[PDB]
Amino acid sequence: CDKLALEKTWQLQKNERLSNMVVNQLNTNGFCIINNFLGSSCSTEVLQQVLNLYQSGVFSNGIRGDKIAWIGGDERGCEAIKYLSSCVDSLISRCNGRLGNYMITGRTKCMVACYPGSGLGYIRHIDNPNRDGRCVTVLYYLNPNWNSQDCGGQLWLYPNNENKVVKIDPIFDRLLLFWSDRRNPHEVKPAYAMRYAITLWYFDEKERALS
Ligand SMILES: [Mn+2]
Repeated sequence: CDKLALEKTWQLQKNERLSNMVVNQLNTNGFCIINNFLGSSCSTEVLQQVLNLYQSGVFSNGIRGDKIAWIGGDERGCEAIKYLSSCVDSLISRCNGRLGNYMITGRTKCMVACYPGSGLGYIRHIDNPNRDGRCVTVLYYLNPNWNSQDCGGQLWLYPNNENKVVKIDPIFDRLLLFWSDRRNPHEVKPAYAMRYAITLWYFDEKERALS
């Protein structure tokens, strides 16, 4: 994994396809899935670093059954997490100006999360119900060979809070983006194996000022 500075022309063109897809799918449907976002070698390095963090005891309790650690990217042993964040930042930067009226110039740290099996999940909720500044939620999933029929842990998304449910498996190297506000209630269904993911929330500068 070459942890983005000197990408090839073919990679730039792929990256433009990705951002155009994100813009069109967020604006049209309120969410967007990208399969195989980083590739297996780089995704494996992200997962290895997440497990090392988890084994070191730095996670803390996150209604919700997750354990979390906030990673800015400059921590020892987190260079692959930093690389992930740089890739998502570049993706969002290519979309800014095209995502609603939002002015996206910043984000949270990476929220590394584990639902440690045991039937744990997160009930239906809205990430940003109260104008807290967060406009786009980004999930990066890290679970190899995950069969949700056995492992549970699907994300159930309710676009536009209507009757339709979208059931999303938390599969390795999958990126998911969705509007953080009341347009996208969602729930993490109970997990029966250790379930790992990283979340980044991107801010709308004008709303984030409020808090
Ligand atoms: Mn959520």
